[PDB]
Amino acid sequence: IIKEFMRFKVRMEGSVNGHEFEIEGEGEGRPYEGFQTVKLKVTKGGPLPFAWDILSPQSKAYVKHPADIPDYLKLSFPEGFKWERVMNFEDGGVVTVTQDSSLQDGEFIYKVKLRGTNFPSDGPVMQKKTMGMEASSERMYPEDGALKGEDKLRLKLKDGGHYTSEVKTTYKAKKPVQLPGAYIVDIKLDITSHNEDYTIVEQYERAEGRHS
Repeated sequence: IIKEFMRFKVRMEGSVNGHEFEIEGEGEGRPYEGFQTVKLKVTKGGPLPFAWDILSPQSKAYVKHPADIPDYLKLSFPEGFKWERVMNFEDGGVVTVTQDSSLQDGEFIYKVKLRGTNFPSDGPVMQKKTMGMEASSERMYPEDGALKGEDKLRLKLKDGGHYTSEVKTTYKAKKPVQLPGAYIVDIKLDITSHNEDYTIVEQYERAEGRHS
């Protein structure tokens, strides 16, 4: 069902500090090799009056797993999985995300709903002072019959130093599938291209699981 090459289609409905938008995208990659690319367009409420980098992390079927760590999110398909995310930014900004992943007609289908609130109007998010994020290591652990990740995402500030978020995510297969033990996923998300007002953006992600 999950081929060595897979396309996906994504739709996001979102608001950030009350600004409503829609995003449509098309992605592709090699699920077993742990890389993928995606192209997004802001179809409604563009240009976005806030930093793209808060939306960049909103595709876990494309993580490279060694043979001895069960690839829980791949084993969910074809029915697929849901994920729920809370991002607690250092200046009090909050992002909540829910996501449905499924497999239709040989491609992944992603539906995302996002709410950001409480970003300071003078902060780096509403003032677009971020230039992408550092590589991260998401700590994965099973709990309550689901897979959980925690990370600390480090957004790059133009003038030097970082703007940080605590991120907790829950990934749950729609049908009981084998959960792994606790492990680590090294991730690098790159914005590879964008038009001037970030209404069109291209992103490259690499993700590899490994033991602690």
